[PDB]
Amino acid sequence: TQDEMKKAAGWAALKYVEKGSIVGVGTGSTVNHFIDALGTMSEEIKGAVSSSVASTEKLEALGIKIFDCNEVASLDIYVDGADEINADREMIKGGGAALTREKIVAAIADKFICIVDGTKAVDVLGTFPLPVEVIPMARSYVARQLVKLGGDPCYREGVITDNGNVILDVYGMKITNPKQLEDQINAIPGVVTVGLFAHRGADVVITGTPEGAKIEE
Amino acid sequence: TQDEMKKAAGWAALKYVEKGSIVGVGTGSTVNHFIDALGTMSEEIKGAVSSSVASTEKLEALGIKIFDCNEVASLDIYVDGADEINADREMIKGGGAALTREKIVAAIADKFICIVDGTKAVDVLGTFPLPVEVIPMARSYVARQLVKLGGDPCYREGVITDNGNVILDVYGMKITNPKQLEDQINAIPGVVTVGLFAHRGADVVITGTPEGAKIEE
Ligand SMILES: O=P(O)(O)OCC1OC(O)C(O)C1O
Ligand SMILES: O=P(O)(O)OCC1OC(O)C(O)C1O
Repeated sequence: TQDEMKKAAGWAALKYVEKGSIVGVGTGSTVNHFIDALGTMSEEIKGAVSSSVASTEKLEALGIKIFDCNEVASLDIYVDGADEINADREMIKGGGAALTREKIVAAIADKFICIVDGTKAVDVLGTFPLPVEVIPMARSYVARQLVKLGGDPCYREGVITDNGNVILDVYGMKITNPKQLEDQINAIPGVVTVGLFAHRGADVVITGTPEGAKIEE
Repeated sequence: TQDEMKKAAGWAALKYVEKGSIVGVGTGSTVNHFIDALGTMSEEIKGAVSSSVASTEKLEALGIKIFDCNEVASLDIYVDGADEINADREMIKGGGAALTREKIVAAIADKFICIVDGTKAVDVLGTFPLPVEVIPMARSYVARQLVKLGGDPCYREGVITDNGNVILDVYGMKITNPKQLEDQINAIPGVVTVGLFAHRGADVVITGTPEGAKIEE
């Protein structure tokens, strides 16, 4: 879409931010606009936890104390974009970010504010490929089992996660039953994390549309 | 129960391997003895996959070609033991060995052959601690989720797996639906693997008795 639309929705996520708390912050262009909002709130919060390398650096551009996940028993909210989001507020995430890091911070937070532009909502999940983080020794075997589920897994060659794991991006599933899909893949030895955000979806969906932020809750 | 029982047991699995093929090898007192068996008919064996450093190196000094999981579609068999195994042939594995490679080598293998001493048959799994491998940034999270499930998880402090993750050994559990708890465990974000082989269990169960080994095909 446009960055003026990303902007709005990012700015709208600041409403949900409780005076004097540690804030869960994801990564990305829409997310960076939210961070600007928070910079207007550096003194009236405790800190911030981040699932992003770049996000951590910007939070430390406004003087916000970072915590790591092992330091808090909970977050109030975690604000992040998505790659694809359905009417059921289940997401495909982690296509261009730290999948594992994002799912952990997300499961630990109380509310999950999804801030998006016009182009993230889909009818059915799956055209945007599903990222699957895997133990390298299990890649082939996990690839076979995904072909078994109706996908076309593609080895994201050239890279590894910080964990030192590989990524299979799975093209060409029509993901009608996302809670059940995440069980199946979750069920596969070798599999570290699947980017299906279906069991813990968005609690609020804050979209940015040619006429402002529109919030769903 | 005894180191001769182990040895009668790991030798008795020897009858399960064939010519020109590739063997799955675990680790443990009792597989050693099977590794001790495997050498004698090394010439007819294409070579081996294993899930353990010690076995690998012992098979190597034997002139047994090692393969990796990325080279194969399948393995006729996996010989390994267990920490616990129930009447339903479900096992607690990886208190003692490399949880992730075992669960992975077992998944590529058609037939799992559990070689065991008097100490391994339980009726209800859970006395021997249940290993769960966990991305470190998630350790307390996954641990709060483990409590909910009637669990007392205990960080195995001072060590990590080859990839940099921690271990949580869960005590106090009465595990009567294993496939369920595995389901549930594979399902916390930050979990990497769980020491429940419940979906995929022991096909053959090889114990140690006083004279020969009881076997159960
Ligand atoms: O050339 P590209 O793919 O548009 O790269 C720039 C951007 O990368 C992103 O994740 C963006 O949201 C974005 O605008
Ligand atoms: O009695 P524990 O504490 O389970 O440890 C002994 C052993 O457990 C195993 O799986 C073995 O192969 C083995 O020798």
